[PDB]
Amino acid sequence: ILTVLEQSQVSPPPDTLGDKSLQLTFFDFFWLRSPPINNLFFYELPITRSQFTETVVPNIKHSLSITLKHFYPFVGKLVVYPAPTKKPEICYVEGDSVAVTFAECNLDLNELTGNHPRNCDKFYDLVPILGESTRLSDCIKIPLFSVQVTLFPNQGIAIGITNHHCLGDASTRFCFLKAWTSIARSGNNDESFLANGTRPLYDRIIKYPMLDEAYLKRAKVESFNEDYVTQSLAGPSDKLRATFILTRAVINQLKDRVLAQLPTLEYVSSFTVACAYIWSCIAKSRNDKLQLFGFPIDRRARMKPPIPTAYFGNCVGGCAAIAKTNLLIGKEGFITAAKLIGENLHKTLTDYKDGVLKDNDLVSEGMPTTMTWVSGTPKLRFYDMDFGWGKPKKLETVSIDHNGAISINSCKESNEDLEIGVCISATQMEDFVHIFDDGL
Repeated sequence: ILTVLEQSQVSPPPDTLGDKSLQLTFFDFFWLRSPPINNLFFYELPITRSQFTETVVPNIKHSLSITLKHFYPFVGKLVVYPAPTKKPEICYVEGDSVAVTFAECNLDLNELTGNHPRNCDKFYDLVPILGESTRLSDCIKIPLFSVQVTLFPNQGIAIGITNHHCLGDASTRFCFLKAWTSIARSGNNDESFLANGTRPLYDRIIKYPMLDEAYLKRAKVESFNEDYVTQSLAGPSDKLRATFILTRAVINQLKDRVLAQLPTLEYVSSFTVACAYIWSCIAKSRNDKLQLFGFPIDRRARMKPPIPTAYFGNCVGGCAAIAKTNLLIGKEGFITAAKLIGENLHKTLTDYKDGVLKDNDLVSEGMPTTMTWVSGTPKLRFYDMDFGWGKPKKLETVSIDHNGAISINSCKESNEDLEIGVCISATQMEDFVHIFDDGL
């Protein structure tokens, strides 16, 4: 359904990069045991098999190769040592390559790029496995980045990108993809990138070794080698994937509702209101007991002192809210959700300002019967990633299927609209669609 056309390995150009390391911080160590991240970029273009083979295949290989010489960790590996004392790091060694799979899919592309419920498992063989680990005497090596480029004959192309979270955050991914696409768009040339582009900063400017040591202990690095197993998504499943739109106009209406009912709520944004609304739908859909809802925060600009945008690696925080489900249901529920999110976010941002870096409580206070964590930052415009065929028709974060997660991104006919991706069982999707639509 699924035909593998080529299994390739792509390296930086000959004689450009030597052996290189990148040292990691607690921001990176926090992700040691995370599952891989899987992202899809769908493009519409009337491409034949012969054309795909003739120009697309060599173009992908060539442009990625060039990009890799500026982004060495993308072709490196995560190396974790059993010694409690030798810290994990990213190592690139000459000879290291990125696995790039070229494939062909016989599904109708129009059945995948829509926003209505589609089987979550139809997407798994569009995203590459992270890749097998290398086990040596002194250490384990884990691939950080893999790619699949899938032809939909006469219809278009899906680019599947799988990465390890230790490689970097959304911002790092964004920086890489800007460079790669620029290099691609401009005919496999890094001239325009070197002149006008944003280059990664590898300077190790986050220096908190006591935090480093504490985060590693938490992520149990001593048993990592023995514990670590691959975590690829595989069907079959009854779950359905859908995309929900919150337009600028609807967001502003919801926001006015919040500001009018809660005139002294200290934090209200498009994003908190969107979260509030979807949180409320999830509460009505589950009809459970107690819920947690949270999302990541890019901390670069809130660090003391601030961290340049171009900083390579993770610099992410998070904010969470917990409420009884009964309090989150209905028109009033959305208001309560917005209140709680806004208060917790205000507190979290206040903490960062004061320089606070850190942050089984639930066994005591109460176990949530639903936990939801947002994958995504609407601020980063992945919808503009153009390899030369134009902007993507559809983005999907496929790794939300693994756990309590939804995706939130900007749209991209409009950067002020929001797209929310959900993968849930078929029984719940029916009601969820009505809940989301009717509440608007």
